[PDB]
Amino acid sequence: VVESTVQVGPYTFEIWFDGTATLTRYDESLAGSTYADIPASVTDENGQEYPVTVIGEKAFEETNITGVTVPDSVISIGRLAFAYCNSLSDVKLSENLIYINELAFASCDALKEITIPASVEKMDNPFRWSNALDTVYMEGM
Amino acid sequence: ASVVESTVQVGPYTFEIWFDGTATLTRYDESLAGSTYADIPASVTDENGQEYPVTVIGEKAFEETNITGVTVPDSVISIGRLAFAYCNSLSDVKLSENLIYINELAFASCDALKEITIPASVEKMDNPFRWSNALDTVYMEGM
Amino acid sequence: ASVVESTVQVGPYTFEIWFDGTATLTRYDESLAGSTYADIPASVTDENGQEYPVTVIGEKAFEETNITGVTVPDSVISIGRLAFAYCNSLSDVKLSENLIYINELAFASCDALKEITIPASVEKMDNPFRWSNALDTVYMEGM
Amino acid sequence: ESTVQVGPYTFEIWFDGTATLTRYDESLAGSTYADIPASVTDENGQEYPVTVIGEKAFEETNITGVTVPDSVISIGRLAFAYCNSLSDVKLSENLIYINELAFASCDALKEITIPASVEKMDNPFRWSNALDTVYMEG
Ligand SMILES: [Mg+2]
Ligand SMILES: [Mg+2]
Ligand SMILES: [Mg+2]
Repeated sequence: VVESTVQVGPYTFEIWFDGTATLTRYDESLAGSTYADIPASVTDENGQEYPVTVIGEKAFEETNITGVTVPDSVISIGRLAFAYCNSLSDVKLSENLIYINELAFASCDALKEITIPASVEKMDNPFRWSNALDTVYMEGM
Repeated sequence: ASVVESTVQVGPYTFEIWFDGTATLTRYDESLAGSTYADIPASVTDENGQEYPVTVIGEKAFEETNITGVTVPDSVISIGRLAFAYCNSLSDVKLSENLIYINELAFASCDALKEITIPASVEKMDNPFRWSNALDTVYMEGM
Repeated sequence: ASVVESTVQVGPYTFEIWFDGTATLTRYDESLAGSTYADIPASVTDENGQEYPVTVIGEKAFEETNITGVTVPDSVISIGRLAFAYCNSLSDVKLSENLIYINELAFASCDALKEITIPASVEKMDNPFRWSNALDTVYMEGM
Repeated sequence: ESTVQVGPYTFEIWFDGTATLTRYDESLAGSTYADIPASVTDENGQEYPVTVIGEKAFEETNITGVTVPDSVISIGRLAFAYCNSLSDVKLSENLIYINELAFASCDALKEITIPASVEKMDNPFRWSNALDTVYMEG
């Protein structure tokens, strides 16, 4: 169950009963740049800190981002999280990511390269994401 | 970077042994196989009894064959271009730790292939699953 | 270039009426439907009783719905972006005989769609079937 | 006798009086433009319409453009597969069937026009990573 919704600049987060946060929406009209440096934590109205463990379903859908850092607090990237981000060319994934859900980078056709962290256990076939993604690299543990 | 020293036939498998001391699986001949499961040998012996590791699955080695399953042994470092392409009955692929490279379209248009597990040793993949309809999910082996 | 005159609800269907005298189907609400077959009306009546043709299936109108089949009536000229995307039970699509354009990803990631018949009137399609990997064959009436 | 060579083109001639283009040999071609002949003649001067582009006929060749003449009824499986420089395909007009992966990995192909005669084809969006739009001629 959602405990509260917190807005941090262009980011909307939902805080759950289990003490984790999901990044539910990126609002490009509120962003200071096209590089999304996603925070690893979010603080509620009472000063309690929660880790950002999930990039929610369609959170960045159809946004103008050119680059993104997914912090090491994130365990899962949701379905269509970065779908139709037509200018997205630089994706930094971090060691602790376990799951990359279906079509997480659907039609990110400016994405030419991606490196998968050693921690990833299950992902959607990454070659479905971008028409320009010829090769996928895997980080060694 | 090398030259073929000898060609060896082991049942349905053709191997080329290179002067660098490694062997490439160049062809799978269906008509000589005992079953549709390809249990690829990790090594091949030449006419003088010398043993060589099978380090590469050659380009198109299993192209359009009737295989239902395959074990790629721990001796293999790379899987060549279209090595298992258009294998419409292939549903079970065992990759082993030591594989580094999966070349372009290596498992292309394999319509019965629904999943694959990638070993922790794999460093690079050139779109090996293009046109393989049911290949949604990729699992990754931990170290 | 037009403006929305009014919005009309007809069972599970939401329509926008434009000043050019046409209607766009903007949303399909699963919870208001009597069945999983979407028999889209060819016309819609506004609050003053005026009938208008349904000429467009709007962007994402049926996105992620439970529909198993759809009839796109002969009044429809264009199917919008992602109009039927992610409809994983959709297997039967009857398209409009006046359909001219099928916009980008209109039938994307529809994993149960195995075939489609394209009407002779269609002039242009912007990759409508991306990620619908069971969609092998496309039929046309021909000569 | 049942095989005819016309420059870079090999044709197999059938009992039913039709011909299949079985192979394109780029080392024998005068250019990278494959203007496929609509007919082929045997040693006795009998003319055979070219009705089929055979399976893998142009596989991995250097062609930059192709005209498939109005005599062709079917394009075979992987006929133009891995033709990495192919950017212009003219289909004519009598074509009925386009078999599986006829233009597989023809990733320099940005648009294609499908003739009104085509009745059944492999999804053309599978062929090229650069093919955003398919046009249908009336
Ligand atoms: Mg197939
Ligand atoms: Mg790994
Ligand atoms: Mg799917």
